[PDB]
Amino acid sequence: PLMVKVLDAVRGSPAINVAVHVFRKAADDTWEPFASGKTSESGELHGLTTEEEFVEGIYKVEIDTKSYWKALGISPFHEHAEVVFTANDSGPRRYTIAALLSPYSYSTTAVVTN
Amino acid sequence: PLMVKVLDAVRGSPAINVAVHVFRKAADDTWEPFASGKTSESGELHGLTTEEEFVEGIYKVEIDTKSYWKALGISPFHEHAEVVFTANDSGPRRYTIAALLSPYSYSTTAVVTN
Amino acid sequence: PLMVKVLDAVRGSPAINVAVHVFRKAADDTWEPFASGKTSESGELHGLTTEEEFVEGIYKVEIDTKSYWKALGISPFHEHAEVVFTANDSGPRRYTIAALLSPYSYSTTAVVTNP
Amino acid sequence: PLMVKVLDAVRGSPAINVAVHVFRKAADDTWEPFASGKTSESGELHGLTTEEEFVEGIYKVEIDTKSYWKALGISPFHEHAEVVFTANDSGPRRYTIAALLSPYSYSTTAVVTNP
Ligand SMILES: O=C(O)c1ccc2nc(-c3cc(Cl)cc(Cl)c3)oc2c1
Ligand SMILES: O=C(O)c1ccc2nc(-c3cc(Cl)cc(Cl)c3)oc2c1
Repeated sequence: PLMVKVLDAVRGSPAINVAVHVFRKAADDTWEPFASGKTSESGELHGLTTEEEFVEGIYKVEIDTKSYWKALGISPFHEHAEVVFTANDSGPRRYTIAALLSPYSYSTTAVVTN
Repeated sequence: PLMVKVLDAVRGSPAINVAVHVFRKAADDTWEPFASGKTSESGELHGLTTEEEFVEGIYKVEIDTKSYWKALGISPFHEHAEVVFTANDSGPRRYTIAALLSPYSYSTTAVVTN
Repeated sequence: PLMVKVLDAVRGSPAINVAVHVFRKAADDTWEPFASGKTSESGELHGLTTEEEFVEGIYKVEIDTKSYWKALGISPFHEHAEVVFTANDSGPRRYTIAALLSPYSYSTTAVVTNP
Repeated sequence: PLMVKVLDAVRGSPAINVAVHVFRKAADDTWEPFASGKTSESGELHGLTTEEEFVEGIYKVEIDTKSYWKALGISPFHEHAEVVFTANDSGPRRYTIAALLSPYSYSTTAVVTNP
């Protein structure tokens, strides 16, 4: 139900071995760890959650862009990239969070389908 | 060797049934038709060319964004979106041209892999 | 020293009346409120801070995109757009944080200049 | 009435010295040269045209991204970024064409205002 895809706008490639942490907003407004992993050779991170576990709520996807750039020997601007959204059952069932990275910029979109 | 992927930033979905025309720059600097099609349900257009046919050169991918928006009842800014690039054999072999559409804006990236 | 500019990719216009909250990470690792404001009719927000007050630190610029879209009667995807960066760690710089908004997408860039 | 602004997503800076060529589609369906210039130290290009000369039509703003990146010693993907639009068809408007550049990607947006 949740996939993350990360692309590199400098090299024209997937962003490989990027750490990604997913959090769920708790009742007390803190961020509780939910899922994490490293992007694959295709820039994708699958297997984060199951349908059962991915209930409605507010989620944060934190992408460790700083470490990514530093490993490539590039000084970047951001500490990380955050994508914060609500999962809503009355919309489509599968969410892809995509991010396109540059050293001083990023873009993100949602692709939400059935 | 060549795939096109189109996404909709308004609806958070693939951009379905978008016409795409691919041209190759000729010796006389005109644009000769090369491949075309309509994006699928996943916003993708595969099967444009083969390895044999996709030789080095300058290519233009024209995405008919205006018709896309109009079919959704939206007035858009652009006539189309153009993506013009050189295919180079000394780089990786597979090219994905991705575009993210809004009524008054678009973004494009290349994902070039082996 | 800190400017925020927001554009609307649907309307082809500045994004006007967008709420922006800036935080700075404290010693104890919490996000301390630093400054806030709203974008003007030109999509710009000036006057957030001063060179004296804008010391080195890790800053978070929270652009209230959902509030913006909801005020226009649109149901958007994201809660906000958060831009987090270290500032002034090689001495004072001027920062523009720019954002381009759509209901299911945004982009952000920084322009950093040395006065 | 027509302004072009270009930013560099790698440097976090204006994109300076970017060549820009504007064309207008003629009656015979060819692209006629309309105006050209280069971005300043602020990444902006002003002075392309006048309200008299900027009549209705289909315009193409060609931003010479490859030339820009090559001048910086970088091998980029695209030849240029082309922005094609109908202008002034409901009377005169002011257009800003903005672009954000990376070596393998760009984004563009328009800001259209009615004076
Ligand atoms: O879900 C997938 O497989 C898939 C593939 C290609 C994709 N290209 C993008 C993309 C492009 C631009 Cl120009 C800006 C942004 Cl934010 C994202 O997202 C993708 C997702
Ligand atoms: O008209 C101006 O002065 C002005 C200023 C800042 C601007 N930042 C952008 C911009 C940002 C992103 Cl993230 C993506 C794109 Cl395509 C454009 O356009 C601007 C225009």
